[PDB]
Amino acid sequence: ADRGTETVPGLGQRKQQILNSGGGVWDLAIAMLETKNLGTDYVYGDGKTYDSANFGIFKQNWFMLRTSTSQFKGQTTNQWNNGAVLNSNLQQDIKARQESQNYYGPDKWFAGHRNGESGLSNPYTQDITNYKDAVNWIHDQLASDPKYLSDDTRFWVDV
Ligand SMILES: OC[C@H]1O[C@@H](O[C@H]2[C@H](O)[C@H](O)[C@H](O[C@H]3[C@H](O)[C@H](O)[C@H](O[C@H]4[C@H](O)[C@H](O)[C@H](O[C@H]5[C@H](O)[C@H](O)[C@H](O)O[C@@H]5CO)O[C@@H]4CO)O[C@@H]3CO)O[C@@H]2CO)[C@@H](O)[C@@H](O)[C@@H]1O
Repeated sequence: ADRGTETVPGLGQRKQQILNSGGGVWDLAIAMLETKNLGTDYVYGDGKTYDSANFGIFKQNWFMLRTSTSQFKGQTTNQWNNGAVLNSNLQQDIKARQESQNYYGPDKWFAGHRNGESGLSNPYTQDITNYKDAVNWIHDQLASDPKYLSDDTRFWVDV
C-alpha cells in the first residue's frame, strides 16, 4: 500500500500540545504528513531559500507566509529568514497557517502550500489534488477514534 500507521514515541504528547495551543484535528493531519514527529528539526528551510523556504510544523513556504499572514504581511522575499521564528513558537505556527488558509480559501491555500505562487493559477492539478486527499485520508483516521489524538499512532501517506 501507499499509506499506513507507525508508532512514534512521544507523538501523543505533541498531538495534545497542538490541540491545546490553538490547533484542530485538521491542523494535526496536515502536520502529521509534513514530518514524522510533529516537530521542526528538519533541515533549516527544508533546504530551500527565498519564497520556497519552509518553516514550522506544517512547512509553510515563505511566499505564503508573507502574502497571507499578519505576522509577516508585506515582507519581501529577501526577509525570508524571518519565518524561522515559527520553528520555536508553536502558537504562531498554528495561527499563521489558519490565517493563511482563511485568506486564500482551502483550495487555493492547498495550491499555494504545495506549489507556491505558481499553484495559485490552477488549484486542481493532480499533484495538488493528491496532497488534499492524503491529508483528508489522515484526518479521517484521527477522527475515527479519539484515542488517536493522544497515542503515538502516526497515520502516513506516501507524499
Ligand atoms: O517547488 C514547489 C513548492 O514546494 C513547496 O514545498 C513543500 C515541500 O517541498 C514538501 O512537499 C513538503 O511536504 C513533504 C515533506 O517535506 C516530507 O517530505 C513528507 O514526507 C513524509 C512522507 O510523505 C511519508 O508520509 C513518509 O512516510 C513513511 C513512513 O515514515 C515509513 O518510513 C515507511 O516505512 O515509509 C513511508 C513512506 O515513505 O513520512 C515522511 C515524513 O518523514 O511529505 C510531505 C508531503 O509531500 O511540503 C512543503 C510545503 O507544502 C515549497 O517549497 C514552495 O516554496 C515551492 O514553490
